[PDB]
Amino acid sequence: APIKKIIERYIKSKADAWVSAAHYNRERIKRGAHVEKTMVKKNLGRLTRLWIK
RNA sequence: GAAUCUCUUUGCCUUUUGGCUUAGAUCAAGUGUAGUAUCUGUUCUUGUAACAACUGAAAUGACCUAGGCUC
Repeated sequence: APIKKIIERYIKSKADAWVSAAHYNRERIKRGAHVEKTMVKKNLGRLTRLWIK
């Protein structure tokens, strides 16, 4: 239980950090604000995944 | 009773793994794109006799203190 719980919490944290980041990236893309091609691709992928979820 | 050895079970053991990213990407393409670099064979290359002169070289080793004669 405890170890598992801790792991869960950290993955939640990661998600929070990740999802927010993705959102930010998307916003940037929408604007037209020096997005990296690779970064944009990642955002597209990540965002797609999020949508699916 | 004490010493030791052999086997079995439990505990202990890699009853199996040292990262992240768009599962990293793709199982497709008359490709495009940028750069970096030089080659084929065919040929040139006097004799005879007489007189004057020498009779012989080289190798390493035997003597003496690189040099000097002998074998």
